[PDB]
Amino acid sequence: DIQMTQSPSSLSASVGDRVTITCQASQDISNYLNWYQQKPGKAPKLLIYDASNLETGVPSRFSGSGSGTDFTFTISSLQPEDIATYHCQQYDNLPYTFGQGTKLEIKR
Amino acid sequence: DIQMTQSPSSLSASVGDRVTITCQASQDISNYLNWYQQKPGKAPKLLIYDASNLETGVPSRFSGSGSGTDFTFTISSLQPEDIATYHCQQYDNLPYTFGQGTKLEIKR
Repeated sequence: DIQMTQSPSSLSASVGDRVTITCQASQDISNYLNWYQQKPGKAPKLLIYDASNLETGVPSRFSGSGSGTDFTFTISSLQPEDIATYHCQQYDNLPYTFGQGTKLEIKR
Repeated sequence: DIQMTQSPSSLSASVGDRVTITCQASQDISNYLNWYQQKPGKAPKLLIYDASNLETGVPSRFSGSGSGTDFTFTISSLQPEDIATYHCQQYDNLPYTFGQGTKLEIKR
């Protein structure tokens, strides 16, 4: 299993701010990274399935970049509905694990 | 971490055959289970996000049952394109892991 570290593990941003989440992989997973949003009453659903590649239905306000070990997830247009916990997960080697989870808040 | 044990570790079924994959969680995760299809060169694609709940874009040929520890994933109409590795993931407790990974193969 490969460890994923999210820093910051929590972040508060105002509506319209660009969220910054970095995740580091313990082992080189290349660009094979998924990003998940987990909110209460929903399942953790991925926004991105390949570093930067958005899943169908997922708004373009979510974006990620990185290849190898450093990964950065950004929400360009943060909305109230984006209040959920974000997770980075690797898909290079099983078991796939999540990098804790970043608890996102909207500050005013 | 909750461990997701899958048996068979590889399963071969004919075209149109109803595949049955059993996954066992180490701890009762209730019906909170996702199913992914991972094939070489592609990212793990989700079929089911809540044990029996199929995701949008996913055909009704996939389905799952179970709650707690025992989970059964079934493909009612197996297609040649479904040749990949299937694995269950839990979302009741972190870290989220993935099941071993069962090979779906088509036998004749």
